[PDB]
Amino acid sequence: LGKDHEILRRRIENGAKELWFFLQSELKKLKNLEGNELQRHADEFLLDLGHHERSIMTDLYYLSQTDGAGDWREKEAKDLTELVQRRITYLQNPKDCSKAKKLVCNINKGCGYGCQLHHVVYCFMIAYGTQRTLILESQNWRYATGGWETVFRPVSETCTDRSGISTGHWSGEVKDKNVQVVELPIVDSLHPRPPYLPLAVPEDLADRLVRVHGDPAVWWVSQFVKYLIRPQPWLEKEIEEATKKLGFKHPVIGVHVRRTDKVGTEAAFHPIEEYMVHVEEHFQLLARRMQVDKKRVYLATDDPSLLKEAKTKYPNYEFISDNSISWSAGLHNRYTENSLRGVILDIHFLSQADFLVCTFSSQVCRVAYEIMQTLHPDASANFHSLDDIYYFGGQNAHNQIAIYAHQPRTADEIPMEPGDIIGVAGNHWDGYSKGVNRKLGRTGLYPSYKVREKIETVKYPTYPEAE
Amino acid sequence: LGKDHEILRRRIENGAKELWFFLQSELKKLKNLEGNELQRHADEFLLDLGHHERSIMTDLYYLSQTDGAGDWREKEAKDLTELVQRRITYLQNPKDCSKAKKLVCNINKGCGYGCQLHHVVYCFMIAYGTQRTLILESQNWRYATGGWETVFRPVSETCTDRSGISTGHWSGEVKDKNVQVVELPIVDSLHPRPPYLPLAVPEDLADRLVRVHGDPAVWWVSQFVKYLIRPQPWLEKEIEEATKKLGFKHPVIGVHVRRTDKVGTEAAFHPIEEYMVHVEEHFQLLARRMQVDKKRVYLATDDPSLLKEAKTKYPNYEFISDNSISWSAGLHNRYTENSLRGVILDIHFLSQADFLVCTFSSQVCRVAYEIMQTLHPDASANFHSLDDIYYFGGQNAHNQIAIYAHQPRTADEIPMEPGDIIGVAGNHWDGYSKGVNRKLGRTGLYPSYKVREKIETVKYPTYPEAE
Ligand SMILES: CC(=O)N[C@@H]1[C@@H](O)[C@H](O[C@@H]2O[C@H](CO[C@H]3O[C@H](CO)[C@@H](O)[C@H](O)[C@@H]3O)[C@@H](O)[C@H](O[C@H]3O[C@H](CO)[C@@H](O)[C@H](O)[C@@H]3O[C@@H]3O[C@H](CO)[C@@H](O)[C@H](O)[C@H]3NC(C)=O)[C@@H]2O)[C@@H](CO)O[C@H]1O
Ligand SMILES: Nc1nc2c(ncn2[C@@H]2O[C@H](COP(=O)(O)OP(=O)(O)O)[C@@H](O)[C@H]2O)c(=O)[nH]1
Ligand SMILES: Nc1nc2c(ncn2[C@@H]2O[C@H](COP(=O)(O)OP(=O)(O)O)[C@@H](O)[C@H]2O)c(=O)[nH]1
Repeated sequence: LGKDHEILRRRIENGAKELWFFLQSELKKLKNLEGNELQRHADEFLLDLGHHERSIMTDLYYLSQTDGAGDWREKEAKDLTELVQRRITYLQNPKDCSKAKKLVCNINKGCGYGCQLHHVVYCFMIAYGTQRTLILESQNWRYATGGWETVFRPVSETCTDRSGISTGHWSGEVKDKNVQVVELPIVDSLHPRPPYLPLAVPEDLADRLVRVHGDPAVWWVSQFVKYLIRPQPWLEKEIEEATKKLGFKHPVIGVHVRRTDKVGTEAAFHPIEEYMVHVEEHFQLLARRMQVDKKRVYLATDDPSLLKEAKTKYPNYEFISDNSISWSAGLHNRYTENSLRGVILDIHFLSQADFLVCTFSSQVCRVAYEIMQTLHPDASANFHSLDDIYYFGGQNAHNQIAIYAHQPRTADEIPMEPGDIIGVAGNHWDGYSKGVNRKLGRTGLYPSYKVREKIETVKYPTYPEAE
Repeated sequence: LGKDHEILRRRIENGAKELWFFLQSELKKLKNLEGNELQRHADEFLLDLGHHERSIMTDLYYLSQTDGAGDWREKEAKDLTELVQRRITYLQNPKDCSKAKKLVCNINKGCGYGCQLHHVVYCFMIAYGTQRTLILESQNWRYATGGWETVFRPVSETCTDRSGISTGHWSGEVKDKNVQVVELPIVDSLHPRPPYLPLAVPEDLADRLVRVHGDPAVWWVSQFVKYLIRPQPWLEKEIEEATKKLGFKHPVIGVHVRRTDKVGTEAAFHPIEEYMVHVEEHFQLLARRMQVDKKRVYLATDDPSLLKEAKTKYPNYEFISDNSISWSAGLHNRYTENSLRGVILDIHFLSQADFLVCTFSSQVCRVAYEIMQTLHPDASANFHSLDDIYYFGGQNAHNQIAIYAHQPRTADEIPMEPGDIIGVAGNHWDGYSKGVNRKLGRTGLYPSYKVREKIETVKYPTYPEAE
């Protein structure tokens, strides 16, 4: 056993104890306070708690690194990426294009870019599970009528032709076993649904993945995103240039303020302070472990009036942003090639950030979060969403398992017994989550710490000839 | 890397987050409450926090065990114990008694048993550091005129004769290099003081000790206590007998309520509820990890009237206590052979307990704490003292090092910069400790989590001839 590992574990153990002493002590005093005097000490209480908590969280990070834990996790996460990408490449490049089995996907989903991109990932996962090579029809793309290869490398190097001796619409893996080319519709109307869907992970990879990653469902998704967004040489250049011109350097926290048409339809308005309290909170955390030259925030928004307001309210923050891209995100100009390349860059610099604050209700932020997973080993915790937790549009039921019994204090809370299956709908970022105890058919609130993630696996193809 | 280790590490990391979310949420609500409504929600808050906190502490225990950590820690602590015990035996048993160098200790220190026993340990440790065999003059012992061998095996099997060609009082290890027999006074008057004192640990053992133990200073002390309290055969039997007769079985929490003459002179009165709130708290922690048939408490006190009061107020508790021993511990009868074996037995069963609640100001509880260290690997945390932190009467200055900067909010608090040496005076068990910033000569309070234990080492004999 490692000496540093033991010293850290004990320091974490003690930090929780001294925190518990501190909580009981100050709360006992708080019960005897009123009005103005109450609020001052309550605020001072929260101030001391923040540092105390971040001190514990810092040691928890150090524990995830000592005695080669960081080095090993980096190596193992590398092999998993290499392994999966190896299989996808093998699958995508058959020797004979005319005789390979193909699954056709059309990009023109009536929605934004992130929603459109996730439809392709959804297509890619099924083709992987069904041992079919992906053919992507991308003409008349609303962001770039030229097609997919306007910005990204083609999904295949040997088989982009869609021909085949038998073609039909999707009817199931078994029924379509003798159809060479299968046309896949969008997931919103898919019938029947196959097992090769989120949030399930490959049977053969689950054990290795959980050992490494804190949310293996996103990593499995991210591997298909990594492959898709292989840039054209000119796109790779534009990224490198924008990086230099914007002064993009670490440490930097990415922020995505989605507004315009999202407000009122799929999400709500969120003031700049709502995002920034978590940025400053995380910057305080980083300062506990490293020298912070400047507090950098890469702002990505479809509200161009925001950047000036952000600079004013936060003078000690260097905001890295391309305000002309924010204008390209406008509604009248959204579906053009220039706006497409703008959001691609915004997502890129968002994913490169050391931390990501946003609303996960927006498809835009979810992509940057997923791409972030391909850049670090187990980057699953490096975010804070203002509303929704992570999901994937069209996923199978996200389920948790109750580990501690809960008795409802109000009618808004549901009771839980250990073993009960809880269908989670989100986290309220206040200690409680909302869901339904499937056992009782009751929907309500419950303590977030009293449940546990139920990881699902699916018997995927392992593509051993890819080695 | 171990799979369970990572799952636990992630759970602990997340559990702290959800606690922080829970804290910020509920505290914001409390700022708008007064009087009865405030205290109701505040007390309900504390209840949720208690369970929430203990869940994290449970995971920390599970983390200290997975992937062979328990087996390895036990083996390494076994080797350390065996090694030290191996070395002590060699020192105490020279072939030629008349020619061996000896350190003579007189047991009749004007104080209680724990203080008297600790005086011998103080004597024993110096004899170890100076490569002298310990000679213990124990006749006219206030507890047993027969001497040390009334209850315990003699410290030596070959050399208990104090004869020697040269004898003199303590003047320092260097000056006494050619004095065969050196008479050691009590630590309260020792001049000059040698380095072989608490809380310093042997140089050659520090690396293995820190890897295993959370407070190696106590473990080093316990090794000399373990050797000393080897029981005479009649005592060894009675120990086994008392176990059966009392129904002593695990799980059990030991409690030591020292009163009578201690109040007003060296400590204060403490109600039974003061002890019992921590028992119930720790039993709830144990209940999270094991089946608890009955809540067992081994009560040890010199107040025999207490057991009735304790049984009354806590009907669902099984109180294991020998009320006649509490009576034998009475003031008029305290210094007799029967009372001696009573406190020896109380200390024994206290050390056997899974947890220890008491006042560390009493020498009695400190012994039970020290003996506990010889029964488990790193049993240093299985306690809660109502007043003093652990100390050893006559120790060199207990020092800590500030690791986080503190700015005084009041005048009662001291400022701290990282690296500052803080001479600690105690822990208030409320988030704050009391001490002196040696750098500034300022004494006051400071957050307990912002400091770190400064471990001290001292070149001690390796005693290779023993292996
Ligand atoms: C050889 C032998 O056994 N000598 C005993 C002698 O040591 C006892 O004195 C007590 O020693 C402890 C420990 O002292 C060490 O650590 C101290 C930390 O400051 C150093 O200053 C010192 O040099 C040693 O390294 C002291 O903590 C005790 O003082 C506490 O209790 C007395 C009352 O008896 C009180 O007046 C003091 O102010 C102090 O109070 C404690 O303070 C802490 C923090 O504020 C509280 O959490 C805790 O509740 C308080 N405890 C109590 C009991 O009030 C002693 O000086 C001596 C015991 O009387 O017996 C000798 O045999
Ligand atoms: N460049 C840029 N474009 C954005 C930003 N926010 C929204 N947009 C545009 O608005 C579209 C929103 O569509 P979508 O990706 O499906 O995600 P949604 O926010 O959940 O509707 C994006 O595709 C962009 O074209 C932003 O921060 N930067
Ligand atoms: N059997 C028994 N004796 C006790 C107990 N508490 C105190 N005594 C007696 O009181 C003495 C106190 O002396 P000492 O060990 O130096 O510790 P201190 O006076 O509490 O600091 C002990 O040695 C016992 O003889 C107890 O709980 N059980």
